[PDB]
Amino acid sequence: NRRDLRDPDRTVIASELVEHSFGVTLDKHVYAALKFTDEQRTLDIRDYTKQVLMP
Amino acid sequence: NRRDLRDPDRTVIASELVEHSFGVTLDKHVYAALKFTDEQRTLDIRDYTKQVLMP
Repeated sequence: NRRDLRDPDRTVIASELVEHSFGVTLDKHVYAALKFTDEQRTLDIRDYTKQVLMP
Repeated sequence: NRRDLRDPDRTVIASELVEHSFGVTLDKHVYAALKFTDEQRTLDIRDYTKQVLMP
Protein backbone atom coordinates (compact mmCIF):
# COMPACT_ATOMS: atom_id res chain seq x y z
CA ASN A 1 0.00 0.00 0.00
CA ARG A 2 0.98 3.66 -0.06
CA ARG A 3 0.30 6.72 2.07
CA ASP A 4 1.23 10.39 2.09
CA LEU A 5 4.30 11.55 3.98
CA ARG A 6 3.73 13.50 7.20
CA ASP A 7 0.08 12.46 7.15
CA PRO A 8 -1.57 13.01 10.56
CA ASP A 9 -3.32 9.66 10.02
CA ARG A 10 -0.73 7.04 10.99
CA THR A 11 -2.98 4.07 10.21
CA VAL A 12 -1.36 1.22 8.28
CA ILE A 13 -3.38 -1.13 6.07
CA ALA A 14 -2.44 -4.76 6.66
CA SER A 15 -1.77 -6.99 3.66
CA GLU A 16 -3.11 -10.48 3.04
CA LEU A 17 -1.34 -13.81 2.48
CA VAL A 18 -3.60 -16.42 0.85
CA GLU A 19 -2.05 -19.74 -0.19
CA HIS A 20 -3.79 -21.91 -2.76
CA SER A 21 -3.69 -25.59 -3.65
CA PHE A 22 -4.66 -28.23 -6.17
CA GLY A 23 -4.57 -32.02 -6.25
CA VAL A 24 -2.81 -34.68 -8.31
CA THR A 25 -4.30 -38.19 -8.23
CA LEU A 26 -3.13 -41.66 -9.28
CA ASP A 27 -6.07 -43.23 -11.06
CA LYS A 28 -5.32 -45.66 -13.91
CA HIS A 29 -3.72 -49.06 -14.43
CA VAL A 30 -2.11 -49.62 -17.84
CA TYR A 31 -1.25 -53.25 -18.55
CA ALA A 32 -0.39 -55.67 -21.33
CA ALA A 33 -1.36 -59.24 -20.49
CA LEU A 34 -0.38 -62.37 -22.40
CA LYS A 35 -0.95 -66.08 -21.87
CA PHE A 36 0.80 -69.01 -23.53
CA THR A 37 0.19 -72.71 -23.27
CA ASP A 38 3.20 -74.87 -22.47
CA GLU A 39 2.94 -76.39 -25.94
CA GLN A 40 3.32 -73.01 -27.63
CA ARG A 41 5.90 -71.72 -25.17
CA THR A 42 8.07 -74.78 -25.83
CA LEU A 43 7.44 -75.05 -29.58
CA ASP A 44 5.90 -71.91 -31.08
CA ILE A 45 8.05 -69.34 -29.26
CA ARG A 46 11.62 -69.16 -30.57
CA ASP A 47 13.08 -65.98 -29.04
CA TYR A 48 10.98 -65.06 -26.03
CA THR A 49 12.48 -61.59 -25.64
CA LYS A 50 12.05 -60.67 -29.30
CA GLN A 51 8.71 -62.44 -29.80
CA VAL A 52 7.03 -61.48 -26.52
CA LEU A 53 8.76 -58.92 -24.29
CA MET A 54 9.51 -56.34 -26.96
CA PRO A 55 5.93 -56.33 -28.35
CA ASN B 1 16.50 42.12 -31.72
CA ARG B 2 16.84 43.67 -35.16
CA ARG B 3 16.69 47.33 -36.12
CA ASP B 4 17.00 49.04 -39.46
CA LEU B 5 20.54 50.13 -40.20
CA ARG B 6 21.00 53.92 -40.09
CA ASP B 7 17.68 54.34 -38.31
CA PRO B 8 16.92 57.88 -37.06
CA ASP B 9 15.93 56.53 -33.63
CA ARG B 10 18.68 54.86 -31.65
CA THR B 11 16.81 53.11 -28.83
CA VAL B 12 17.64 49.48 -28.04
CA ILE B 13 15.25 46.91 -26.58
CA ALA B 14 17.03 45.47 -23.56
CA SER B 15 16.61 41.72 -23.27
CA GLU B 16 15.77 39.93 -20.02
CA LEU B 17 17.45 36.93 -18.38
CA VAL B 18 14.79 34.99 -16.47
CA GLU B 19 15.89 31.84 -14.65
CA HIS B 20 13.14 29.29 -14.17
CA SER B 21 12.66 26.55 -11.61
CA PHE B 22 10.55 23.59 -10.56
CA GLY B 23 10.27 21.68 -7.29
CA VAL B 24 10.86 17.97 -6.70
CA THR B 25 9.05 16.74 -3.59
CA LEU B 26 9.37 13.61 -1.45
CA ASP B 27 5.69 12.96 -0.84
CA LYS B 28 4.82 9.24 -0.72
CA HIS B 29 5.33 6.34 1.67
CA VAL B 30 5.15 2.87 0.11
CA TYR B 31 4.77 0.03 2.58
CA ALA B 32 3.79 -3.60 2.98
CA ALA B 33 2.50 -4.54 6.43
CA LEU B 34 1.60 -7.92 7.88
CA LYS B 35 -0.25 -8.87 11.07
CA PHE B 36 0.08 -12.34 12.58
CA THR B 37 -1.64 -13.51 15.73
CA ASP B 38 0.28 -15.71 18.15
CA GLU B 39 -1.70 -18.68 16.83
CA GLN B 40 -0.97 -17.80 13.20
CA ARG B 41 2.73 -17.32 13.89
CA THR B 42 3.04 -20.43 16.08
CA LEU B 43 0.96 -22.88 14.05
CA ASP B 44 0.46 -21.50 10.53
CA ILE B 45 3.93 -20.10 9.76
CA ARG B 46 6.63 -22.64 8.91
CA ASP B 47 9.53 -20.67 7.39
CA TYR B 48 8.67 -16.95 7.83
CA THR B 49 11.38 -16.08 5.32
CA LYS B 50 9.93 -17.64 2.19
CA GLN B 51 6.44 -17.31 3.68
CA VAL B 52 6.43 -13.74 5.03
CA LEU B 53 9.56 -11.79 4.14
CA MET B 54 9.86 -12.73 0.46
CA PRO B 55 6.18 -11.98 -0.35
